[PDB]
Amino acid sequence: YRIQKELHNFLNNPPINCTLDVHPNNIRIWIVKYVGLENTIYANEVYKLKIIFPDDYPLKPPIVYFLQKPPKHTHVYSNGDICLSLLGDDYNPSLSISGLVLSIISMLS
Repeated sequence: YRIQKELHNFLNNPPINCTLDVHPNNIRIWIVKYVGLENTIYANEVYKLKIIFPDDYPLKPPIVYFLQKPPKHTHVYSNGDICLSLLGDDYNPSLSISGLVLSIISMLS
C-alpha cells in the first residue's frame, strides 16, 4: 500500500536525472537509473540503484545499493552498499523513496 503511494510519488516527482524501473515479478524491487549530472565528477556516467522493500517496510527502511560498477565515492563500498545516515540511524518512516534517491544524488554530487 505504501509502495504504491511511493510509486506514484516517484513517477510524478522523479529525482533529477533519474528514471524508474520495477521488477516484472516482484512488487518489492525497484531499479533506479541515474545519469550523472553535468558539473559533477560523475557527469554523463550511468549508475543504477537497486531498491528493496522489506516485509516490515515502511517501519524498516528500504535496502538501497548501487549495481555494478558503483560510483567511486568515499560512502559507496565496492559492493555498492551506501553509508548514509538517512538509510539507517536517521531513517524516518515518512521518508519518500524519491527524497532518499535525491539525498544519494546529493551525497554523490
